[PDB]
Formats: sequence, structure tokens, C-alpha cells
Amino acid sequence: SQYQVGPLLGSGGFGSVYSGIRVSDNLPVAIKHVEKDRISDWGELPNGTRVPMEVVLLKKVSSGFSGVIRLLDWFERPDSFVLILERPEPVQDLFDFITERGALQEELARSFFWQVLEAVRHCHNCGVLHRDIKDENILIDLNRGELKLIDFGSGALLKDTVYTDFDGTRVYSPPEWIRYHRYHGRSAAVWSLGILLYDMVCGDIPFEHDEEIIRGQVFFRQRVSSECQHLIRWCLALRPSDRPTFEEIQNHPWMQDVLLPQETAEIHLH
Ligand SMILES: COc1ccc2c(c1CN1CCNCC1)O/C(=C\c1c[nH]c3ccccc13)C2=O
Repeated sequence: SQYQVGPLLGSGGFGSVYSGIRVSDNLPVAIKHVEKDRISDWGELPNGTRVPMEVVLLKKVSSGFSGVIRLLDWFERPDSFVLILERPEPVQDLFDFITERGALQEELARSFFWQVLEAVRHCHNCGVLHRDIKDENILIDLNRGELKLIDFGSGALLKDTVYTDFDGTRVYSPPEWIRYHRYHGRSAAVWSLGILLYDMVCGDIPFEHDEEIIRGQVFFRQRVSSECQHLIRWCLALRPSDRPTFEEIQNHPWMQDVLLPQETAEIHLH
């Protein structure tokens, strides 16, 4: 109809995501089908329409520019919703990027981690909590060296009280969720960011089983600088209140002198 459907990009119990092209102007898009009976949490537009929470969250952040994917349009069907999302081209998610390249140089990890921090800060400033930050949910604009957060289907409105639901990725979930099924938004996000940063500089996640998450002992399987190890272990503090704020992360000595996105593309991507 309005969009030329291309190949399937991924699928799950939630639904299916296709590559697409907007017919009117040949704009690259992603077409995300969301099964109604599998929606974790429902949202509501100001006009009262019940929609998947991802629609609400994306609209709250889909303003101006940021490192968050833009929701271009959305439709409702009898049994599903259809989301039209921005699609960079060429693109590769961070999972495939690390799989092909192995552990990233710290200069490159610094650039990527900084951009993720800026994107997560933007979400929180807009009252949005992603709840599934991980390499698979980060797209790399290979030409511009810019990263973009994707998939808010596990997200929620940001609040200052405790969350008791979680449908994100378990190996990125904090020990307080594993033990008590309870967490606060910001400190749980910082934990996932610690997992992500370890993943970038070591080429794999640090914990596989619940017992390792609860123990919280970080072993580095790759050569990693002392400053980077410190930031990782700080983000992965067992006590949530011991974890750094976003400001403390970006003011950490390891985060100084970040490359610009285009510089990052020139040195590491082209
Ligand atoms: C199971 O696979 C999923 C699940 C959820 C989403 C999704 C995908 C497809 N891949 C899977 C592997 N990692 C990257 C995403 O894509 C999304 C949004 C996208 C927005 N614009 C894009 C452009 C290019 C590819 C993707 C998207 C999602 O929410």
C-alpha cells in the first residue's frame, strides 16, 4: 500500500519486523508488527486510544534529534499494531558488529558507549525507561558513526518508585531483580550499561547464570585498562545505590576526550 515490504529482519513472540521502503519518497523504513495478545504493557494516547506502550514511549522521545529511533507512523489492525520506524542504511546492530570484530578498541568503545549514554539520558529526560539496553537493541549508522536505540517494547514510563515487572533480557538484569523481583529504573539501567560496556571491551557479556549475577564478581577475559575496569565494576555494584549516576559515568576519567561520530566512522568503520 503506502510501503513496499522487503525481507524479514527479525521475529519473535511479540511479532515480526520487516525491512521496507516508503513509496512516496523511497525512504528506508522498518515495519514492526506487534501482536495484540502478546503485548506486555499497554499504553494510552492523550486522546484515550489504547496502544502498545512502545508507541507511547516512542512519541514521548520521538521529538527533535537524538540517538533514539524515530517512530514515523503507526496503524491498528484487528489483531495487531503496525509501527513504521526509521531505518538507517547501511546499518548493523552492535551484536553483529562485535561478533564480526571481536572485542572493540577502547577508543571505539568509548565513542559507542558515550552515544548510548546520551540516548539513554534523552529517554530518561523525556520520562521514558527503556528496560532492555543491550547490543542487539543498538543500531550503528555505519556511514555517520551514529548509534540508535531500538525496541521500546519492554519499556515503561519513568518513575521514582519500584518496578515489579520485567520482560527485558535476563543476563542484562540486575541482581536485585534476580533475587527480589524488584528494581528502580535508573540504577537498573546503569547495571545494564555496565554489562554493555563489558560486552564492548571484552567481546562477550560477563555473566551467564543467575548465580554469577548475584555474586557480581567481574573477571576480565581481555586486556582492559584499569580506568575502564573501574567504571565497569562501578556500574555493576551489587548495591543499586552504590552505582553511578549518568553524570558520574560521563564524568569518569575513562570517558574523557570522546571521538565525534564522524571521526569514529573515519577511523573505525570506513
Ligand atoms: C527480533 O528482532 C527484532 C525485534 C525487535 C525489533 C527489531 C528486530 C529486528 N532486529 C533483530 C536483531 N537486532 C536489530 C533488530 O527491530 C526493531 C526496530 C527497528 C527500527 N528500525 C530498524 C532498522 C533496521 C533493523 C531494525 C529496526 C525492533 O523494535
